[PDB]
Amino acid sequence: DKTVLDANLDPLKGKTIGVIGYGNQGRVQATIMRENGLNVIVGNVKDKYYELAKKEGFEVYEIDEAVRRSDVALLLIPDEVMKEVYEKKIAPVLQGKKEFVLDFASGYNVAFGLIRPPKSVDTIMVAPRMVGEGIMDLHKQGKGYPVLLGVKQDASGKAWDYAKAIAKGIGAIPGGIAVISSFEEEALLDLMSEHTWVPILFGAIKACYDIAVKEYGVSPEAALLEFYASGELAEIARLIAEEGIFNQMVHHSTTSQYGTLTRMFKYYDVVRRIVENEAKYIWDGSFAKEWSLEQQAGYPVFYRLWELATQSEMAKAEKELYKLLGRK
Amino acid sequence: DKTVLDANLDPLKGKTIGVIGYGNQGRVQATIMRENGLNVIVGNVKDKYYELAKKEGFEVYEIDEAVRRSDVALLLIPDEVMKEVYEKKIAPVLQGKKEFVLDFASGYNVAFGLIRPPKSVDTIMVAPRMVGEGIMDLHKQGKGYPVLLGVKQDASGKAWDYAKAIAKGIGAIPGGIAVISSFEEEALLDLMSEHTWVPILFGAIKACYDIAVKEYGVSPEAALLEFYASGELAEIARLIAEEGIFNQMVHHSTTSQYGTLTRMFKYYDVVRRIVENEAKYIWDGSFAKEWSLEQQAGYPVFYRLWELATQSEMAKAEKELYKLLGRK
Amino acid sequence: DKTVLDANLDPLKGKTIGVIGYGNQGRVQATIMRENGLNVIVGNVKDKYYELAKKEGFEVYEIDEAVRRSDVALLLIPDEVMKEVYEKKIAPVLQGKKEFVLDFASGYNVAFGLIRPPKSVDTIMVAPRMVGEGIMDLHKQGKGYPVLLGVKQDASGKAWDYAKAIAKGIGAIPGGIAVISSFEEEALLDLMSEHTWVPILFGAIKACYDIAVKEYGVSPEAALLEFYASGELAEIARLIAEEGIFNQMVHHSTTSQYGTLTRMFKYYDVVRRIVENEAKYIWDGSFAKEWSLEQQAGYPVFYRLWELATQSEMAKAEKELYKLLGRK
Amino acid sequence: DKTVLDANLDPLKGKTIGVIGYGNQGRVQATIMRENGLNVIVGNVKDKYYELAKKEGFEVYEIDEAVRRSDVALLLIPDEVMKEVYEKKIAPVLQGKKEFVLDFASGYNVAFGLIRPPKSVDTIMVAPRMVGEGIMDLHKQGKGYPVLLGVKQDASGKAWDYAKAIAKGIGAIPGGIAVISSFEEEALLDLMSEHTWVPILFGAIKACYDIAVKEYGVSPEAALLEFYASGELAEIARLIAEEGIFNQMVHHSTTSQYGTLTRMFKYYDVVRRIVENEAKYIWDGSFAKEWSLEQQAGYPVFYRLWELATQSEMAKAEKELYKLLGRK
Ligand SMILES: NC(=O)C1=CN([C@@H]2O[C@H](COP(=O)(O)OP(=O)(O)OC[C@H]3O[C@@H](n4cnc5c(N)ncnc54)[C@H](O)[C@@H]3O)[C@@H](O)[C@H]2O)C=CC1
Ligand SMILES: NC(=O)C1=CN([C@@H]2O[C@H](COP(=O)(O)OP(=O)(O)OC[C@H]3O[C@@H](n4cnc5c(N)ncnc54)[C@H](O)[C@@H]3O)[C@@H](O)[C@H]2O)C=CC1
Ligand SMILES: NC(=O)C1=CN([C@@H]2O[C@H](COP(=O)(O)OP(=O)(O)OC[C@H]3O[C@@H](n4cnc5c(N)ncnc54)[C@H](O)[C@@H]3O)[C@@H](O)[C@H]2O)C=CC1
Ligand SMILES: O=C(O)C1(C(=O)O)CC1
Ligand SMILES: O=C(O)C1(C(=O)O)CC1
Ligand SMILES: O=C(O)C1(C(=O)O)CC1
Ligand SMILES: O=C(O)C1(C(=O)O)CC1
Ligand SMILES: [Mg+2]
Ligand SMILES: [Mg+2]
Ligand SMILES: [Mg+2]
Ligand SMILES: [Mg+2]
Ligand SMILES: [Mg+2]
Ligand SMILES: [Mg+2]
Ligand SMILES: [Mg+2]
Ligand SMILES: [Mg+2]
Repeated sequence: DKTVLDANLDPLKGKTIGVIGYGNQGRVQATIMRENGLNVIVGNVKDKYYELAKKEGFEVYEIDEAVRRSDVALLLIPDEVMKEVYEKKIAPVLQGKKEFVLDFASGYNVAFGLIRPPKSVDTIMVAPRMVGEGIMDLHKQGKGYPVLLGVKQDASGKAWDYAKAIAKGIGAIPGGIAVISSFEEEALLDLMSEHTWVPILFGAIKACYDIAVKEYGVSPEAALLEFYASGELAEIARLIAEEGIFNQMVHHSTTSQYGTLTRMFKYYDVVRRIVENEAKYIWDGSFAKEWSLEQQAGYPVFYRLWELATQSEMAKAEKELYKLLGRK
Repeated sequence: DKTVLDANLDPLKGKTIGVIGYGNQGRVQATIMRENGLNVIVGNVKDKYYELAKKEGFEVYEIDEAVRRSDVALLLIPDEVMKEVYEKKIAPVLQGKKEFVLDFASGYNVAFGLIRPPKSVDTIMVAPRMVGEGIMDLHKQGKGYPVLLGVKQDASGKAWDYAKAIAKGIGAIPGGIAVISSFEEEALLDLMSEHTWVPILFGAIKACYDIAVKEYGVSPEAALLEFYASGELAEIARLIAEEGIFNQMVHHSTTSQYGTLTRMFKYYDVVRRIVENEAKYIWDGSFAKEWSLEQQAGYPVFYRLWELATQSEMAKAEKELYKLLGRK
Repeated sequence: DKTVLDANLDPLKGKTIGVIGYGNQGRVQATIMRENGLNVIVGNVKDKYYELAKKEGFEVYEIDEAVRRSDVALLLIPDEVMKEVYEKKIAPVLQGKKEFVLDFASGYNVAFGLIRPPKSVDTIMVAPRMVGEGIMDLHKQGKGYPVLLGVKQDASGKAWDYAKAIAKGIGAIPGGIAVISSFEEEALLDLMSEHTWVPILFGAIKACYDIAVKEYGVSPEAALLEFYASGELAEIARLIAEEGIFNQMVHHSTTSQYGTLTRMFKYYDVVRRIVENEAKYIWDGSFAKEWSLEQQAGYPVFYRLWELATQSEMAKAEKELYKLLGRK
Repeated sequence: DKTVLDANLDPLKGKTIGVIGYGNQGRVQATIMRENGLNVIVGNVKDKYYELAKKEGFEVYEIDEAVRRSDVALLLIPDEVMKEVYEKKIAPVLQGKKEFVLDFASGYNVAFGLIRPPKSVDTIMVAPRMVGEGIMDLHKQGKGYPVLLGVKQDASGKAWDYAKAIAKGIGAIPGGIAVISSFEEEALLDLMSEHTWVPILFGAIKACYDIAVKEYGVSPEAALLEFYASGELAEIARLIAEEGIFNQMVHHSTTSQYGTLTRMFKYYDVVRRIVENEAKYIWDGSFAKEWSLEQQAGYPVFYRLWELATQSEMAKAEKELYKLLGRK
């Protein structure tokens, strides 16, 4: 199938590589690659992270100076401002090149056209799904992790083998796997989650609390303990990742199984409608517009919501409680 | 009636004129006027068009330098960015004047207040309805073409005679006609079309294709031939422009006449509702806001839609076919 | 694929052919075929067209006399009355034959069962999509045109090779193409257009006019100029036929592109519903019934609608105007 | 105003006139005109009416023979079959003429295009509103009556003076009046009544009966007496025609006035909607189609409804009663 379990490491040996950033990924992938036998460099904003980067023994010039030396570049930096940075400090230099290759972590800014490099650069993606620390929590085990790969532009007939070259350049396969996928799919996915089941879950919890308290005379403490103040959810998620989502439930009681299944098959249509709406909203590019404007206005809504959430009853009760249990 | 079939040419003889741009209109109208016995100049961004302009024998200074010399100016340039250009490079100079006159092709930026020149300048419009090449395709015939005229500000009691002076300064009347109309009407009209019957037409065609294929076992080729791959529509539009929209249908079969008329009178209310909605959306200024913001965000939606349209089935089939017929 | 770019001319050489009519197609296809090296004849109502036909040097007997001599027949005549004519003057003669072949331009009368020849005749279709004059406008260029082919009944195991034989007998391939398709598809298509996007377009235009005038108090002249009195639509249709429907819009302004695309994707569902309704109405045979009855009653509705359309405001204004521009 | 109170009698003196029919109008208008000093003739189906016509001293040839002799013709015959009769026995003869004039009582068959005489005949209407006997009930009083006039085609520049000539040729003005009006208006009106307030009235009466009987234990006799078996309605209608519709109610009780007015203003919208629907149904020509087909099928619905109405309870009770009162 489309999967790839291992590949070559040929095109990247003999060239220099441009690593932009020393954050979570940047540091991890960069240390990995240096340890994989390649000549690499770093570009970074000269701050605490730069201290740490030069600390770990990576020569770090300015951004553009790392792009002039390298024939490849990895932009391991945020999604919200990368645009301007590319416009000012990277586009000129890049125009000062002929054969180049650029790879990202996320496809947001590219899939939606906020960044359109020239046709003189093969354009690709390599994206994992962790938060980042798990990857050292796997590398010290000699394992490998799974990732997504994409190609946006090929001016060399070699974008894909460069893709797998990079892949093995970061220690994913062999040991994990590597999926090939457009930029579009990656963004669509990373957003659907952030828009569909996470917020639904949180709202459902909040509603259960509010109801139980204001309509059946219950104590906040008990509600919090039942719903999320206990690590129940964590164990469930672990068992899911290990055994399977459904096979997991065998370790539960029959009553739980019955209720869960019935209600699941009973509410599947509603959430389906919701998911359709949101995925459509995304495929078109509307959310990108919304978010970019919200940046351009001063993050007001962001602010007010961050306020309301914390000033809710549930949060205050959680505060009193976590204090009681010593949890910070 | 409000029409005007010919007028004078007095106020423009003895003055200099400022022509901003050498594109489609700029070149045509400018060559026309030079050939109409006037002293004119050109302002242009120094690029290929500037090469062509100085090629055809028009002294072309910088924009502001053409405004300092001229007592009139014609801004024959786009609608999406003209704002900034006026703010930086034209407003100062114009402030360095007392009696001036400015005329545009479109009323978008003025009707909605994105450009507010001083009360020391008579403000007007002169707009034709072609794409531009038809106008030489008429001038070499010695004909004249129809246009729209408007006045936004009059500080001379002469805005209108300047209007008709310009009109005859471009070779429209005598030979065509000249309508007088606010900036607002022009914009309203140029937008209603672009929002109402064009997109409806395209969507209807697309839907006919999709249906015929996916629900009655038809070949893409036949559908494309029937609907638009044939030049039927072109001949129909020509006959419309020549004889009249309805009188045109006499050259059709009775069956076609019957079905067309019945269905037309059957669906008139729906589209009427739609048109009402859109015209209202415009009269208020909302669309201008939408579009300006979409510029300020990075044209994401534009991008995604341009993608989806081309990646549709109909387009791919059209590709294979046009290839077969040799059509580029 | 199903297409055919060229084929043989064997079965038609050595036989006589029956051409019924000398109208648009009849004359064109007949002259073409005579010029393609075949023995042909004509049948016609003895009137002006008969004068013109015998003028151009085609021996023209009575209809039935041309069917007795020919082993093939092409019924190149209307769709509304052909029934009776076949019942009286053609069915008897045809019954006086054993091996025969009949081909039409349109599949209306056959697809719906208004004409059911015997099982002793291979039944087929050959239909182009022009209005007819374009085909000489292509033949004098030595080109070829596209057409649709169908087979309703085969009593010879040769209906298809007869089909392609005829095809090349009229000068379509090589130079154009030839699609194979049931009678049903042809009728369905020729009707969907006449019921879906043509009338919608006209109604939308009419509504735009009415609104702009009676709501914003604009001048009729300007509205007419913007919407259809200008040949804008013609150039657009030409560019469509040449480049492609979407690629066409590159020659427009970004504003137009944006509005058009958004609104297109915004109204696709409505027109889809409409098209579904009408196509269903057709597939069943209801429209044929409606139309046949309307013939049998005296064309009242036809009359009243032809009246209302012309007595509308838009038409009167168009009259005054076209008069002004010299357009007949 | 548009009214006409008297006019000339010039164009009809010196010519012959063609009177088709000797029914209600035919006899009345014909006798009137003969008595008005003109040379006239009659055409009639040779039956009892022909006996009566030749009885009263009118030479009566065959239809076509009366059209060959006359330069004018009046078609004073029904609306349901006149079509065929004109097609067979009148159109040929008429084609055997150059300057002719044709006038009707009703505009049904013309307004809807079921009859389209040549452009060599001025086409007009003259229609009264009685049932016909009232007109002698006025002529023996030396009065005059009101009528409607229309012109469909004028090939003489004299259609209107011929109109008024005819008008005075039948004894309407002076003494009554004469309104000018298209064929369309006449048909629209004569139908609206027959579709809107007559049937509504009858249905309301029927419903009142049914309700009163089946839901409040009332005797049929009393209901019939109250609603219509009494001549109340007749006196009311007379007073309406004499004094005015509203001024009429002064002769009623205050209670009646109050209830009537309140309920009238309370139900005006509903019936308005209904009337709109029906008038629209007519303006388009649909009803003509419906009726013509119902003729072509065998008058089934007509039959079944004529049955149901008479086999209703109300009718049987009316039978028993009218028998009791001696009313036939
Ligand atoms: N746990 C996470 O946050 C993960 C992030 N990603 C994606 O990877 C990229 C970010 O990953 P990380 O950098 O490791 O996490 P991070 O959010 O801590 O990024 C910090 C890095 O961004 C650079 N940076 C920040 N502001 C800058 C500025 N104004 N100018 C120049 N450089 C600036 C800094 O060099 C810094 O090292 C994004 O594309 C993100 O969508 C994907 C998987 C998980
Ligand atoms: N076919 C069409 O596009 C027609 C356009 N109009 C209107 O006329 C005006 C445009 O007419 P055209 O110039 O002939 O079409 P265009 O799209 O070819 O405009 C090109 C001209 O714009 C100037 N220009 C472009 N970018 C510039 C920049 N950054 N800075 C300075 N100058 C720049 C250039 O001098 C160039 O000559 C607009 O108001 C438009 O709405 C009206 C009728 C038809
Ligand atoms: N140009 C068009 O309108 C198109 C029409 N078609 C189809 O082709 C056929 C008609 O094409 P054309 O004849 O070229 O156009 P047409 O509509 O001008 O047909 C005129 C021909 O019909 C014959 N005709 C008319 N009335 C007759 C009668 N009472 N009795 C005997 N013959 C009579 C005449 O011989 C005359 O030559 C139809 O099936 C039509 O649906 C297909 C493509 C384009
Ligand atoms: O909510 C609980 O604690 C569970 C139960 O079955 O009682 C395990 C699911
Ligand atoms: O769609 C067609 O080709 C037309 C027909 O009447 O068949 C001309 C309209
Ligand atoms: O962009 C514009 O202004 C167009 C017009 O309506 O004239 C070409 C589409
Ligand atoms: O129905 C009646 O008899 C009337 C009354 O007022 O009682 C005259 C109207
Ligand atoms: Mg994310
Ligand atoms: Mg994620
Ligand atoms: Mg526009
Ligand atoms: Mg326009
Ligand atoms: Mg057709
Ligand atoms: Mg067609
Ligand atoms: Mg009547
Ligand atoms: Mg009446």
